[PDB]
Amino acid sequence: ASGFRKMAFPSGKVEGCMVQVTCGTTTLNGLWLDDTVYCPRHVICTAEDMLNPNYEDLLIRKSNHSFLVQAGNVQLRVIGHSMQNCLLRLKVDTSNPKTPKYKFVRIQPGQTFSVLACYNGSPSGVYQCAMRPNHTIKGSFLNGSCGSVGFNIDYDCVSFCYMHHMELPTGVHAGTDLEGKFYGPFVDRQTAQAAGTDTTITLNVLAWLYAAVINGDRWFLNRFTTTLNDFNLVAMKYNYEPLTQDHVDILGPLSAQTGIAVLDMCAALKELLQNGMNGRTILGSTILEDEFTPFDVVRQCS
Amino acid sequence: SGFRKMAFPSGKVEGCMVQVTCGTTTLNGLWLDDTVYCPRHVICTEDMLNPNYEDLLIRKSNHSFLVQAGNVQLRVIGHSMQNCLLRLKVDTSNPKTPKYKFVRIQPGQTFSVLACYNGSPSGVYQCAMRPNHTIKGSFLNGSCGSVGFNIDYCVSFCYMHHMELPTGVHAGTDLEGKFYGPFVDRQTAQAAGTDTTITLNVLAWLYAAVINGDRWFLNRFTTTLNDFNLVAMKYNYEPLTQDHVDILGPLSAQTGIAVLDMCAALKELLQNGMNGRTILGSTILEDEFTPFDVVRQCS
Ligand SMILES: C[C@@H](NC(=O)[C@H](Cc1ccccc1)NC(=O)OCc1ccccc1)C(=O)CCO
Ligand SMILES: C[C@@H](NC(=O)[C@H](Cc1ccccc1)NC(=O)OCc1ccccc1)C(=O)CCO
Repeated sequence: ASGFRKMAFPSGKVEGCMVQVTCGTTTLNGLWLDDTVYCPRHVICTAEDMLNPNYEDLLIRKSNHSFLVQAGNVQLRVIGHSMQNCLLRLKVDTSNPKTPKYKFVRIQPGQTFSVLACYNGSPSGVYQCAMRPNHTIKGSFLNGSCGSVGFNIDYDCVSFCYMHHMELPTGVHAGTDLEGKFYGPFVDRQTAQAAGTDTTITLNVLAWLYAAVINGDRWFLNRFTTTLNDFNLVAMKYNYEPLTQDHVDILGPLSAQTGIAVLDMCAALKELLQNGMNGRTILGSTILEDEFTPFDVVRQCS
Repeated sequence: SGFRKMAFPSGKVEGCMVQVTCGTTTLNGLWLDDTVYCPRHVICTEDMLNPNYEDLLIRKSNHSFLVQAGNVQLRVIGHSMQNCLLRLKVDTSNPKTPKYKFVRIQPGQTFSVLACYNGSPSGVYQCAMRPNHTIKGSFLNGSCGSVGFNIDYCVSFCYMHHMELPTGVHAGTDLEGKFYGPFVDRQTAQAAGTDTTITLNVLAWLYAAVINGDRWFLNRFTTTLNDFNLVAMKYNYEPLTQDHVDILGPLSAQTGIAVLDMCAALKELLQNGMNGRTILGSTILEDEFTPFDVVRQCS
């Protein structure tokens, strides 16, 4: 066993759910599960509308015939519509036989998921990312990628956690869950909203340092330990998220796999933050990586 | 602003992965039409010190191979060896067979790997064939037979995984069963040679940066190819050839920045570092995006 990669879930179960939704001159992606298509509600909006849209008002002026849904080049007739928070739910007259076992999950900041980038209902690529502490994603989404989704897979069950809606002024991305509720304080209208202060996901950096040790990188270890409190006093000065006992407990399995006490790994991290990596690498990286969860590491190394 | 290395969507390949078990050895196979392709060392144990594969395969019958496609057993009705692969004929043509071709990839080129265990896909990631004919993968026990691929409109299979080398990098074959590099499927002293940075791809990534609006590193100067190679080779970069300069033609056209002018920018970056700044959000020069990747993503 060797190597460590930013790995995404295989995307096939999600590929079979992607469709195109068109309303007026706006086209974006939808998610087709059973007899329902989910997509961002701003598909119904004019540029003037975006604006200061009242979505109940804009929606009541649609019918079913206002929505063109296509799987490939085959139209799916819309037989009903409704809004749920910032999503539209379109009922179509055919069921998708490729619908996987699935659920809708609202993820927490710091958690990771795979994104299937799509344009015009066609999968383009797949990548793994993390939900930042500030509820943005550092994604890769070009014009027309709205409605692309984020997901995890436990065996044969797909947990959908993200649907893409917008790009913020800093070039980061924002998004709803599959109940249409935004992650973070963002709204689907044209206003001067901005990504909040972000932090490094400490739990994930510690996970990745465990990954390095599993992979044979130990140069950053030392003979010291720390208390949680003393660690946080240091880490917080470097814009790291405060580390809690729950996070310490989460790292349990990896500490037992490697035989390095969590607080001894925290001591290593403290040293790296204070002294840097002059100019060495960990798992080939020159920076401390924070987009692998403890669970991610356990999965990839076990 | 917002660049990610992406893998191809893996669904077309997932539909082709099966489990192949021969005795106590299980690995993955690729089921296309009525043939399953897998590493020939599925028939091996100790054998791996000096395997006479012909002889070992003499003592197997079709019945020796258990192939499992999800919950279904595919009856093996024929078997043969082709270079370092077994080809098992099965009684069922894969209903999920995509349009496909087998290609042999060149050093520096990229592909997506679908990591599989027990015939079940577990993850997908993008990687490059290193100049030393290895890949820097992530593979656990049981991953043998996992495949690498690109998709164009058509799935081009380019890699099948066979082994881990002493430094933790990975070696495998094309889909005709010929190894990339000098490696052999037996237990030797074999080791990866020294590797270099993939200059062509670093240049590609700098063009990507420019296309995306990150252009602080550009200057008003140029270099000859030879003078660039004198400098770059000191930093363990692959020598740049006139063929590589041509491959960057479309990106150079698109941006209006001559290749040798971009080489002048890279030379300054190598000789002076980034002085704090980042390129495409990175603090290092990325070498696993090809010119074709850049074009594909930025369209
Ligand atoms: C349907 C399309 N939606 C947009 O363009 C959204 C609509 C919107 C949502 C919420 C608040 C304001 C505006 N606009 C939006 O994200 O505006 C900024 C932007 C920056 C960079 C690239 C593209 C766009 C897409 O497919 C966007 C994908 O980039
Ligand atoms: C069936 C399995 N194959 C192996 O273990 C192959 C068999 C082999 C192929 C070619 C030459 C010699 C030996 N062995 C192999 O890769 O040995 C090197 C190694 C393995 C594990 C940890 C460290 C080093 C796999 O699933 C390979 C994936 O790990």
